[PDB]
Amino acid sequence: FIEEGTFLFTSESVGEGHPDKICDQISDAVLDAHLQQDPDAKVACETVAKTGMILLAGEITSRAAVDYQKVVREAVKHIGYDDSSKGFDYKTCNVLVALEQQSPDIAQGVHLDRNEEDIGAGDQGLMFGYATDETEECMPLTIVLAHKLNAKLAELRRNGTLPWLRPDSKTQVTVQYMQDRGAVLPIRVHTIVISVQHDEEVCLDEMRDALKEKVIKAVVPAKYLDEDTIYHLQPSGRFVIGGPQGDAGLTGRKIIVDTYGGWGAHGGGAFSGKDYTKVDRSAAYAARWVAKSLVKGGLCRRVLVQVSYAIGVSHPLSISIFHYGTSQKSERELLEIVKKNFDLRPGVIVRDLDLKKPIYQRTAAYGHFGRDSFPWEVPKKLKY
Amino acid sequence: FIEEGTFLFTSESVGEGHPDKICDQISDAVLDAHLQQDPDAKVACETVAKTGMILLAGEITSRAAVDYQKVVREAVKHIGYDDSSKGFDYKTCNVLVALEQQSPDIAQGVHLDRNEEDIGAGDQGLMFGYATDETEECMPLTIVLAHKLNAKLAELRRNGTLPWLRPDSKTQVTVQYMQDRGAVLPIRVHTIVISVQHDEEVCLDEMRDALKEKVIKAVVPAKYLDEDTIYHLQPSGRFVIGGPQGDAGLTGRKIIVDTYGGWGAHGGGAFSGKDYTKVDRSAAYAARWVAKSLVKGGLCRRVLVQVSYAIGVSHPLSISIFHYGTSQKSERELLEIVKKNFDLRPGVIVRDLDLKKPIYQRTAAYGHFGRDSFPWEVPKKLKY
Ligand SMILES: Cn1cc2cc(-n3cc4cnc(NCC(F)(F)F)nc4c(-c4ccc(Cl)cc4)c3=O)ccc2n1
Ligand SMILES: Cn1cc2cc(-n3cc4cnc(NCC(F)(F)F)nc4c(-c4ccc(Cl)cc4)c3=O)ccc2n1
Ligand SMILES: C[S@@+](CC[C@H](N)C(=O)[O-])C[C@H]1O[C@@H](n2cnc3c(N)ncnc32)[C@H](O)[C@@H]1O
Ligand SMILES: C[S@@+](CC[C@H](N)C(=O)[O-])C[C@H]1O[C@@H](n2cnc3c(N)ncnc32)[C@H](O)[C@@H]1O
Ligand SMILES: [Cl-]
Ligand SMILES: [Cl-]
Repeated sequence: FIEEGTFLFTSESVGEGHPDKICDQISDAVLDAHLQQDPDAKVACETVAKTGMILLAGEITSRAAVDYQKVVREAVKHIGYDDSSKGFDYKTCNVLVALEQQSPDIAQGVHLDRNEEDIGAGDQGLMFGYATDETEECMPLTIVLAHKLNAKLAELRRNGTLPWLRPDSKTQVTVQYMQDRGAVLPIRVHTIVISVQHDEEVCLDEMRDALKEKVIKAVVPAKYLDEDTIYHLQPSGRFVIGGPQGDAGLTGRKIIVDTYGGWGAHGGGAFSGKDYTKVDRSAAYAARWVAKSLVKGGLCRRVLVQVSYAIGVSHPLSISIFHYGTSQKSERELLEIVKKNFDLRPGVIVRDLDLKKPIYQRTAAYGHFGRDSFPWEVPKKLKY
Repeated sequence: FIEEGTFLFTSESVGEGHPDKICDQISDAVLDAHLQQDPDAKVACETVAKTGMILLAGEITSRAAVDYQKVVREAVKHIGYDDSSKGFDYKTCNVLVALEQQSPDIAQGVHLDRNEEDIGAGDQGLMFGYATDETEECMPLTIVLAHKLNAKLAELRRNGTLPWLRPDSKTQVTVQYMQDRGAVLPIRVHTIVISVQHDEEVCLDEMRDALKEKVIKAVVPAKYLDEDTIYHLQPSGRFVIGGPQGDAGLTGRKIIVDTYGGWGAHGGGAFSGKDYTKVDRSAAYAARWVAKSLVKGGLCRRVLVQVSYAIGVSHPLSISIFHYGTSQKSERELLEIVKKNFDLRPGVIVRDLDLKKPIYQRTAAYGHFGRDSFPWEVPKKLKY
């Protein structure tokens, strides 16, 4: 039963060994390796994963000397794919590279002979930032719980207490919310899905019991779970084949997992493998920073920000703020506050958010937002 | 100046030769080729494009005998990449294939020994459908105009009137809207961006003049354009290198272009290269069908629908309808109407929307929604 004024919302997350997420992490390991040697590296590194194969494809212009074999294989090792029995092995997989320089036509139109603050956007596009006061970290509970379920699986795999676990996993959480003057209040968890790759020996009942008792109960507060919560645990019945062997991975195929779990809005751009001149990442990070600053500044409880760019043009084409009815300020007033406090040119975002720093591999699993006090998660004190 | 009660929104689109879109079209050409011979083919075909290369990667179990070289090259020919001078040539590129059977573990958990109507979802995930009465086709004007600008470029390339054009293009449209009791009314076009690949001989002024006079004016009604509309036409200054040579392409990297241009919501799943058992596509198509049926049925002016699944489970885990204040019915009443009129199991969607038919390549440019009276665009007459 859904009481009037309440509603359901669902988000998902995936683990570090999910094949798409493998690709995001490798793309960002490559980015970080370049940035460690050349803070101004121009990087657009896609990764593709299938059985036995990591392929890097894209465009990099950089003064760095990067050992792609080592970078790729160390990222896969970190994830946990270290033996043919698990379906993938960093020691013995194929690493292919189809990397060229950045197009000179892009370079000339974006950054050649431009003052850093006045570099053009590296592409056109639209980006959104979102924040919600329903959790301290200003993220939707649906996505936070989904991420934490995957993190718990990785924790119990790595600590050896559930040694039948393997790195590829997916989770999904449906929460019922109460409307509260434009904001939302979580009531209960309606449905949880967990699927995780596993060894050939463990049986379904052992896995389902462990997923409930050692994963869900260790993550989701009991106050949100009741006798009617629906659990779909290993619903396919068998998930021995996994990782890239089970399903091809590509960079930028988990963009909703990377952001807000379907809340807010999304402009379509992927984050991983891209340096700060690619506004798909830098402007989305800055828009998150704006949104979170508006909420933590007490101006909104819930807020969406849209920005957009034209390739070669530094300033956003427009900015808009939607507060869901949760501000006493008007949309015009909030925009004025944002314009007075933020400069969303990529060549200024880079300074404010320290986006030449090689921290990107850390962003590439468990969402880019709501964790670890990255610069875009530290609210700006607003003057108005 | 933005009057209170009005706001800006931006969407983008890309052309048929945009490298990500090339990949979507190839993935769906492969799907269609399989379905022409085996309506029950299980297809999960990713495409990757870089200079000189189309790679197919993924999982296909099918009784069809498909000539991947021919299918790929004919799709690239159709797009218009037919000479080294354009950066890519269907006759002479490399076509690599890394395709395996569908994982038997997925097959057993999804469809093996299951009645078709009771096939499980091919994955977990969340999907949204959206419709808006602001255009006859029930799509956001921002995205419709952006698509039409790309289509116009392709038209003028193919008819030889702008022979300097090449297949890779991007467009972006910002519209100012009036709020209208939860619905939206377009007022004016605020900013247009167009970038299109071009030959080495044509100059920037000739291109910018043509883009305004022969493309924008031929697409965007004059009533929406005024002396303050901002035009960013060839803003990078030079776009001779393009297609995969300029920028790697991957399937499923234009998911917001494929859907609502940022309006509504998105669950993250990509459409192209996937048969109907992959709910990322079938359930999103069905959710669009539901949303459009609610609007065309006079129950809403604007509506968002969320559904979600667990792998192996046929019925959606939940359904929710949000009408933005544009229905006299409650959310409970709309849900009741939807449940009485629709069955969102994938093995029923396939019948209602005829999803074994090989029409998918046609969906893979210019958006999956709002055009050509595909089955999900033909509203269902609702009984209640
Ligand atoms: C006074 N008040 C009214 C309110 C209405 C509020 N609300 C109620 C909703 C009810 N159902 C659904 N269903 C899910 C759907 F099917 F749409 F996808 N979504 C809602 C959303 C919502 C819409 C789009 C997105 Cl991306 C995220 C959430 C919402 O914001 C919340 C607080 C309120 N306070
Ligand atoms: C009485 N009434 C009130 C209304 C408010 C309405 N509205 C006003 C908006 C104002 N600004 C923005 N800015 C863009 C942003 F920055 F948020 F991304 N978005 C709005 C949206 C909107 C929110 C999320 C999404 Cl995906 C798409 C559109 C909206 O729905 C529309 C009709 C109304 N009628
Ligand atoms: C279900 S697969 C997508 C469909 C697949 N490409 C096919 O050929 O049917 C998407 C993700 O689900 C997970 N997955 C893979 N095998 C699975 C299985 N046997 N059971 C449950 N989930 C699985 C992995 O995380 C994988 O990346
Ligand atoms: C700008 S590229 C993304 C960045 C690129 N990977 C890099 O290395 O900087 C994204 C898309 O923009 C378009 N594009 C490519 N070259 C361009 C140019 N010189 N000017 C404008 N747009 C261009 C193509 O549609 C391409 O797929
Ligand atoms: Cl997936
Ligand atoms: Cl792009």
